[PDB]
Amino acid sequence: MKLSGVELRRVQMPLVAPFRTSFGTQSVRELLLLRAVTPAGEGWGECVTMAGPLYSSEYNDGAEHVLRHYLIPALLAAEDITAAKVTPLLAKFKGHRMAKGALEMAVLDAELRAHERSFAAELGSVRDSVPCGVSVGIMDTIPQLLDVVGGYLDEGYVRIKLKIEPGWDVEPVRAVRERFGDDVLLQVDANTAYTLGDAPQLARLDPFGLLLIEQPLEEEDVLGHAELARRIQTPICLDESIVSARAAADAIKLGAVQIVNIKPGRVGGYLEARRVHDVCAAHGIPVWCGDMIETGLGRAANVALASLPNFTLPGDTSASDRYYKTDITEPFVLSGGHLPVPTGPGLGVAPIPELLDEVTTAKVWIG
Amino acid sequence: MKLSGVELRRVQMPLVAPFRTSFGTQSVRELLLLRAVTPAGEGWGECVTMAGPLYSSEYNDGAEHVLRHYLIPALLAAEDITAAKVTPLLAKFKGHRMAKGALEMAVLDAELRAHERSFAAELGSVRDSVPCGVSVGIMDTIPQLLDVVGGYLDEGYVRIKLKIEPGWDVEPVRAVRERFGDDVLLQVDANTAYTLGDAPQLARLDPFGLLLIEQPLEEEDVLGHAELARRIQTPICLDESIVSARAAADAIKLGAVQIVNIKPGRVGGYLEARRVHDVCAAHGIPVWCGDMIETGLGRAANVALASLPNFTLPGDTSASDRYYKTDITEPFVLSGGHLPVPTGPGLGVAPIPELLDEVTTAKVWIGS
Amino acid sequence: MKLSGVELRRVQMPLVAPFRTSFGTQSVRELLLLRAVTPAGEGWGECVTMAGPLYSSEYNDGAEHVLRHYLIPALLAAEDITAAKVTPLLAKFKGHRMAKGALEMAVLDAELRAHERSFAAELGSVRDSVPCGVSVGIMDTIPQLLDVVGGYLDEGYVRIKLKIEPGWDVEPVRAVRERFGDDVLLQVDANTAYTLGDAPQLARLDPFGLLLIEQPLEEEDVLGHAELARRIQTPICLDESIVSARAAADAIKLGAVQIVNIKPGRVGGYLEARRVHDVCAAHGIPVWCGDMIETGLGRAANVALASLPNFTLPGDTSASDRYYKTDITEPFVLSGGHLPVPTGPGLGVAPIPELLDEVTTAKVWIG
Amino acid sequence: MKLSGVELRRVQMPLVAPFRTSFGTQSVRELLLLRAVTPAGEGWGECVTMAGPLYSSEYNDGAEHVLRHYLIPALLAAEDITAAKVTPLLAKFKGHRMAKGALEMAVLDAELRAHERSFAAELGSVRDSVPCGVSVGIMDTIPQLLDVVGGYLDEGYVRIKLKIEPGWDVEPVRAVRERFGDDVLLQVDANTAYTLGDAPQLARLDPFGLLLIEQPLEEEDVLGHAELARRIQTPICLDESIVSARAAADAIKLGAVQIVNIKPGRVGGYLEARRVHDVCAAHGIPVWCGDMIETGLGRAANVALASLPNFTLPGDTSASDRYYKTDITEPFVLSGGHLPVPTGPGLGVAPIPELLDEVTTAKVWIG
Ligand SMILES: CC(=O)N[C@@H](Cc1ccccc1)C(=O)O
Ligand SMILES: CC(=O)N[C@@H](Cc1ccccc1)C(=O)O
Ligand SMILES: CC(=O)N[C@@H](Cc1ccccc1)C(=O)O
Ligand SMILES: CC(=O)N[C@@H](Cc1ccccc1)C(=O)O
Ligand SMILES: [Mg+2]
Ligand SMILES: [Mg+2]
Ligand SMILES: [Mg+2]
Ligand SMILES: [Mg+2]
Repeated sequence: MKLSGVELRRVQMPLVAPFRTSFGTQSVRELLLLRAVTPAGEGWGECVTMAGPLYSSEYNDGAEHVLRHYLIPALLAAEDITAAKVTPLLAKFKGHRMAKGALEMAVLDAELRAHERSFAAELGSVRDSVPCGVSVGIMDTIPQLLDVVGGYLDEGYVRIKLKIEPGWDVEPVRAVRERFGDDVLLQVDANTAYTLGDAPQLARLDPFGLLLIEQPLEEEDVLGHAELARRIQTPICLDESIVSARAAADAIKLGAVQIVNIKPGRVGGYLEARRVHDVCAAHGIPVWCGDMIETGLGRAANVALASLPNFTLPGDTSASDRYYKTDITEPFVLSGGHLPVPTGPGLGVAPIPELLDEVTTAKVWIG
Repeated sequence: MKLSGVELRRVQMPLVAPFRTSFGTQSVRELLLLRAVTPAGEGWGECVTMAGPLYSSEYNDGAEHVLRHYLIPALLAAEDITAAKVTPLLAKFKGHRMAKGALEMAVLDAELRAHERSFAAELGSVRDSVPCGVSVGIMDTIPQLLDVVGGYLDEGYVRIKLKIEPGWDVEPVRAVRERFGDDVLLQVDANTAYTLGDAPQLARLDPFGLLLIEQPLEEEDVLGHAELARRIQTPICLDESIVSARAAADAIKLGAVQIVNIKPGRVGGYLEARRVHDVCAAHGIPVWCGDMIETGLGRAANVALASLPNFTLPGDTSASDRYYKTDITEPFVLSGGHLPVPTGPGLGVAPIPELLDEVTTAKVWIGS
Repeated sequence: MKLSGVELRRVQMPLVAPFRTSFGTQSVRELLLLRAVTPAGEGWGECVTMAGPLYSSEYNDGAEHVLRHYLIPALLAAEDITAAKVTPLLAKFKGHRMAKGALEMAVLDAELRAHERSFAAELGSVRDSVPCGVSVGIMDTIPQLLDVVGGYLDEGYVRIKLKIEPGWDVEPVRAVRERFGDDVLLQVDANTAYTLGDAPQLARLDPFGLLLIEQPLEEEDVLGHAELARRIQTPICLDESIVSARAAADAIKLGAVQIVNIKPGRVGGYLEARRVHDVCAAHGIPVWCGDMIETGLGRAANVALASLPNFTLPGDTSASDRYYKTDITEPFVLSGGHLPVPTGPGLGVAPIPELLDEVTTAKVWIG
Repeated sequence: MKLSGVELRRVQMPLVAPFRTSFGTQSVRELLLLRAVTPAGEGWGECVTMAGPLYSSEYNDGAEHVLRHYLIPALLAAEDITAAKVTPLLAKFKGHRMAKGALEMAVLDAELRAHERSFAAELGSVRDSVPCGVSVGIMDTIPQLLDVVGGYLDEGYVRIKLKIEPGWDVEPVRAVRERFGDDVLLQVDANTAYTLGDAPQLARLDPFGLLLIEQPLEEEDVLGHAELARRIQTPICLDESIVSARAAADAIKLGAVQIVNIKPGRVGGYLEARRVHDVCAAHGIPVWCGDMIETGLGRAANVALASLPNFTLPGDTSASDRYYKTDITEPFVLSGGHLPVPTGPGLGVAPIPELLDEVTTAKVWIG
């Protein structure tokens, strides 16, 4: 394809309830969307950056700037483009994985629409729907946490993940176990909030049968996680540290991880995400699909990815209404604890123009 | 896509010159081809078995049988099929990777034709052509070997691989180095002909600067290779042992391998092959494309596979005329030491009906 | 000490000769300078970013944005600032190490000036001058390389470093050895241009007695370097991979590095740089001081840093005129192959206001 | 700074209550103090030796002799002097770390006073007060132990350390746990009193949830401690073995230690101590500040050191009145379980001349 241009938009979508993590509290989701335009048709991408660099070094204004001044111009200057060629065309730019992933996603959506092929088919889907868990934030009190968890369990979510941080770990876990029992699939996520010195506190999670503890230590501390896995019984899962398939392989060989959370944007796109999946499967490491509170666009791509064979644990791809009263696409609706994999060409969904215009704060054409 | 049926044919194609390996001499290539038929269109697969179980346990009649009685029926019984779903549909059947790979190849060719998409685009090609080496058989004498190698070097092949076995290793290598010099890319391939007890003989290859030695020990002896790598300077490459992406990861972690030969049929198909490629790349292990003397059909798929980013050494996908006077497809022709990656839908090539009929020995229809 | 504000300036300084590396060619140095203002006085910092993200993910506009919107406001909101506290005050922001380092540098310069204390004394200097090498770019031809190298050797530089890349490695090295002999201190630097599959080409450097090969593989590939070190005789040095003292310790323990290049901006500042020095010294790993074509400001801080006890190989801190016809501070002048360690308070140099104004392209006050 | 001379004094300070360890009972603290005199002003150091070589090979008369005949003359012969240059000026003398450390401390106090800079600022303090534990000696009976511990807990000490030895380990620990409960921070210290053959006895401490067991085996037996860590659940802490940052790195790599007690005199001074802190932090090893029953002078320097970022467990820097009815400086007073980090120049404290004269037993001038 020849890329004619890309429209970049900033969108703001209010959340149904505030979402608190060890790095802070979010009440509105601000994001960047991309519309890649080729002579044949268009494709949509979604950046998973947030407003500030609190989860990783990338953030919305930074992703916008790098897309406008470096990444989109490199793609416009090439003759033929394909999604696979996006990686070597952008390889001279270090990092900026989320931005590159978004751009790749838009290119891939346009390419696959031209071949009348779904994301699911391109990625190697083996099932038509996927079981979905839910990620539950840090709360002000224990009774408020139990109400929220009970609510998600009644809606049919198959697994519960709790955000944890120092001063909110063992108690919320103990309380969820006391109230809802030992058969609920339960896990925790620290988003880098601990150090190796906290190993005795994290070992106090041992009796509760957690599936995993996700990213207890900082992003760059892979050996620290391997040392941590020698001191605790709960399996380690990595999120932030898994920036590439090579990073996954390294972490696996060092003993730092037993389960991997795959987030396509974090690894530089859906094509790298499939490679992470395949590296993990080859080492016997189960994977599950992460969530960055995406719109229906990212959600649809994630649901497709999550239908791959080594996604053997429930992902964080919850229904649209877990986060948004009104999505910009046709919404994802939970049915028997599952979401259906989209069947149309490309992502299988597209923004509803009037809904997208209501939440658009800015736009620019790069061409 | 519903599979309506598959035609299986047996083909016999005379080779331009006999091809001798440590497991014997071949003057005719006998193979199984598969034509998958769907309501929308057809796709071709090619099985890389030989007549008897000399390279691996699988062989032509065996592959034919398992395809007819187990693998094709399991696909005919499914409602919608995709090339990815072939693996879980056939997982209850142990082994038979080359047979499964052929079937997957045919399904993939048909699927991708329906989307007007090339094998290269599906697999993640980043280049439009690939540099090609050649594999050179065991000869009766040294002067005959040097003639053949000189000939391939004049045709523009960028790398030479020599078949070796006890009684034909160090001397042919020394002679090729003496006659053509130290700048030729050179490697050797034993096809499992040594044991760990031969480590001193294989260490005598050390001074010749070989890129690699391919599969010195038996298929199942991964630890033996890692022990061998501690006793010799030439990098170990595995072929027969690499049956899967998991096998590649295991061998890598054990220190048994530094470069991997990928053959899609040997690993159960092009989709597993891409996974092998990706596993290897994630560990810093270069890969190159192996060759099983395929027709233009397999050759086309191989050339597309060889255009992926971690194929950083020249493969064995030589021109059609290295093996066959006349191929059953449009032939691959060497140009500046390279072959072009096919651009059409699916494989980008298809059999020429009159040429295919001339070499068909037997045919059978399975399904409706 | 409270921070009153920070002035940020963009500067453009023409190079005396273009400088080519595996990631491209530079003829003008564009940089960000910081003037921190406190009630105790002013201090100067220098960011080592370039215009685009080619050496690392950080670049001038991105560093500027993050300093203005996140980092400088976090320091302005603090009740007490001391250079040591800058790190925990900015720890909530992920990455942006060069930006953080620049800000820390300016804070430190102001703080040390108030105490009439030099950078050298603060960092733990044990000597009054340091031996200096020179970094030599990729050239169009071999005879041009040998002319440049001969010229640096006549000026009295004690060590030669050659930029290398595929197609310019073994030949330039062989030629320098053939022309100038085996007693010249010689090393190479790839800036991440090779892969592990290139181990045979890099092993062809073995006979030439190189001090080291610097950063042959990509930034995130630590295990790859440890494998590389088992296949080649030339000691491995890391630059880009060494992002922190913790990264250094990890790389050392994994066998990935024998010598460490310390660049203070790359690790998030002079205080982390001293920690990298001390971690390396504790493991018996020599260090040397890297260079990012800094003005006299950065150069002065680097020369002080390079006077620490475990800096036992010559650094890349060349004389000012190796890069700039006219520096913005008093220039560093080579004498007997050495540069003198500055003796005044803080950095021991400051910009000459008229020279700085001539090269300033933009200025903003953040208060 | 040229050193004009040093006054060395011997001091004897009665303890409020005798303090029994596995190596014997102390009722009076005998120590060496140093007053370094430069043309600008003076600085105080404190040697942590005891009267005889029971804790380590160094003792008061030996430290005094080496200071007088080797160490102080080497510094007086040097034209240019800084605290950082003390190490290479004394490096030709093997060992005598506590003596070297005391001399470095005095030099540093004078240097920093001339720059109007606190120990805290020089070392890299990130907080203004530190939480303080207490070390409790071996008693004749269990009820006497429980009385003493209950008394320290009522005063607000945040952690209890028990001295242990064969015949006084499991029982005192069990009793403290039965009386005061599982939430008290509790650890033990053997001062080298066990052998690897006592692993079964030390494993009987496993059920009591101790933070650590400090130096169970002899000083030089690093591999023995790593073996011991495989046989017991209580984390191993080293004191006597950690004689340098390099020693710490070695012990960490061998698996011999999980937490490190830092004592500045033991490692050859406050500047080495900061290196130990930084080496440990880079390996994920928490540190805590040890106590050698110093006067207010050492105590002030320790409190500053204990305010560094990786001091994440409570130290043994108890209030002055834990040991001494009357200190020679302004006393450290516990407030809410914390001591305040001094804010003046240098140590931030100096001896009260009349109090110092009351406890001085001998004085000499070296000049
Ligand atoms: C669903 C969820 O927990 N997402 C992120 C955290 C996150 C929080 C806020 C905004 C985006 C992502 C995680 O898995 O770490
Ligand atoms: C081209 C070549 O040497 N191919 C096989 C040998 C072979 C020939 C024919 C049939 C099967 C295998 C190998 O690499 O082992
Ligand atoms: C002096 C030198 O070689 N500097 C950098 C490269 C560099 C060039 C230009 C600007 C910044 C960095 C290095 O050591 O990687
Ligand atoms: C406070 C304490 O227990 N100090 C020493 C013991 C000691 C007692 C008397 C004099 C010096 C050291 C230790 O931690 O080993
Ligand atoms: Mg997470
Ligand atoms: Mg082979
Ligand atoms: Mg460099
Ligand atoms: Mg002790």
